[PDB]
Amino acid sequence: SVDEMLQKVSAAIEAGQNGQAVSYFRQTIALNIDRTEMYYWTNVDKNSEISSKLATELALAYKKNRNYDKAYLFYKELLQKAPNNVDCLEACAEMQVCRGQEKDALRMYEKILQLEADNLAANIFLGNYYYLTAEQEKKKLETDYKSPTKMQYARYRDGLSKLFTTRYEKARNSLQKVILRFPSTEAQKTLDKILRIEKEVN
Ligand SMILES: [Zn+2]
Ligand SMILES: [Zn+2]
Repeated sequence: SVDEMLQKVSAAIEAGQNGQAVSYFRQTIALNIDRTEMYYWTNVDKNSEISSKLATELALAYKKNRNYDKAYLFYKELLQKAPNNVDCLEACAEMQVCRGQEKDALRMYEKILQLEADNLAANIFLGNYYYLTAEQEKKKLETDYKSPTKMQYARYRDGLSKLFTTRYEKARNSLQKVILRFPSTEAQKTLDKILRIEKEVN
């Protein structure tokens, strides 16, 4: 039973054997994640070092189960203990993207860049975000134009220029920091496509 397993976790914590406490805690998540979650809120001392270990296991467990609401709750519980930790911010941001909170997820990634300019995780997401969002805007711009009048053609090419400097520029800035010291085929294949779109728009 899970209730018996949880007493071993409680005993291992009081005996100073944190290693086996986390091991039995991981096994209780497999048996019953709902009851284990309740044990964390009711019995675990939130001011101890072990608290963060137990919270991380529940966050990882809900993330694998596709329950993005619960995964966020626990990554947020970790984030309260260290608000400026880029790795803690990264974990919450990914769950907000999966839940559909696009705007709030965009904020957390931008906050990571403020704390660390060359952060690998934030620059990967944003580099792809701006490139993909600028690609759909470029298709909308071409579908409207493609009589025609040269005034409308001026407005068409100006849209391509404005969208490039505003959106594509931010995509390339993030993608260059990604391949600063760690090469990537996924990063370099996008940079040549941005370079291709640049010479067409002038
Ligand atoms: Zn991550
Ligand atoms: Zn760095």
